Amino acid sequence: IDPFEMAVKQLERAAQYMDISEEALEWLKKPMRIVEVSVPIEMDDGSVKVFTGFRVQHNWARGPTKGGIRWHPAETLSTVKALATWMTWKVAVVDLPYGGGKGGIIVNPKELSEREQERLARAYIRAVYDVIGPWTDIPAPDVYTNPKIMGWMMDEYETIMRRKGPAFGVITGKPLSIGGSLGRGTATAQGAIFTIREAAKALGIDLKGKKIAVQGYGNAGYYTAKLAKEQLGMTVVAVSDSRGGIYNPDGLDPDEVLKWKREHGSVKDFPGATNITNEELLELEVDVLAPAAIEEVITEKNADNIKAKIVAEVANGPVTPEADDILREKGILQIPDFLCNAGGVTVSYFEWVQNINGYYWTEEEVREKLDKKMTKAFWEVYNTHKDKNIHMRDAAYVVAVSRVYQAMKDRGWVKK
Ligand SMILES: N[C@@H](CCC(=O)O)C(=O)O
Repeated sequence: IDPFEMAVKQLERAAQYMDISEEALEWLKKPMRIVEVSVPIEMDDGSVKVFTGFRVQHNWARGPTKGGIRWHPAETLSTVKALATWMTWKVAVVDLPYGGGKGGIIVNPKELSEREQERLARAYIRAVYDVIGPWTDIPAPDVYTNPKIMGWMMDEYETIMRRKGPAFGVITGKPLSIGGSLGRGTATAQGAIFTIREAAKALGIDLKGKKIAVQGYGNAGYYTAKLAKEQLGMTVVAVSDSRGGIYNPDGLDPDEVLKWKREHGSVKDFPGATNITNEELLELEVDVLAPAAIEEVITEKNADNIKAKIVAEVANGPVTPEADDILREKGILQIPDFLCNAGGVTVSYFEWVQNINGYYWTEEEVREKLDKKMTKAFWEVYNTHKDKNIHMRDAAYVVAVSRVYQAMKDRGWVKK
């Protein structure tokens, strides 16, 4: 099972639901540019090691491509291509003037020192400089990359560019000291919370006082639970990590659970709470369930047991298509993954706008703009869901691919 083949299959199953020409589909099934480079760095012991780096630009009909950089030992070209393809639809569904992009280096950064990490970031920029830029390709943080590496990459790009333009805007997720944007740390969770609120409004539910269960307690899951409790007024009854789950009918305080996890490395054995595991955690009687962890967690094995009225897929592809079916005929509103967690890329777009313009916004302005963007995206996807009587993930694919196809036709790339 190849990641890129899965992405192409999903695109074809989507195209089954819309009027798109075969030449446009063939165009969309292939990345428009793939760059594979050697990334040589000098190790701390004095030797030179060469790493493999990627930069895939799937499509740029709608504007400059956008996508993060992953530093993973299991990184492959096919994974980067699939993620760039998904980034295209992610920026299209939330209506950004972006295409799809993705980069990566096959490296285990946990065994690299800080100096070696900086050398790796600078060497990656020196290798891929010719295909990136503020108006060509804007990288961002991803798995095992963080704002510190983003700042190193921006500095190297500015050094090569000789400060002839907005070098701050070449890469997003930067520290606030150098062109960073406010509200970027809790972007994904804020977008997920906005989508959950709109979904509840669509379903006729006032979320104040009902239960939410969150799986995965990284930055996405923890902030999802926290913002749910404050903004949506819901009760957080269950959380879990890479070890096990903790459940409390009376409600868990996300700050205390985060303190527990930091102190002991796991959320397990939290005071006044029943210790459980992920598999039985997935089926608590809650109004909202937010899987925010590893992929492929809801499957036909346990899809029928799911009892959440709203499922918000913060993670990337937590739900299999079959589970999508059973969840649909069960009567449950699923927020598609690349619509639910599109808040991060939206706030990255806001950061890029601030960098390009040279004028920086406040927390309130970023928050309000993100609210409007995410509300509009959710409502367009839901209206397509109603009108075409398709699954809501298929509606998200219809919206995104329709936008990209229109942009491609407008440029004259495809004549039909
Ligand atoms: N990668 C995150 C969610 C997606 C994102 O951060 O964009 C996770 O697996 O929890």
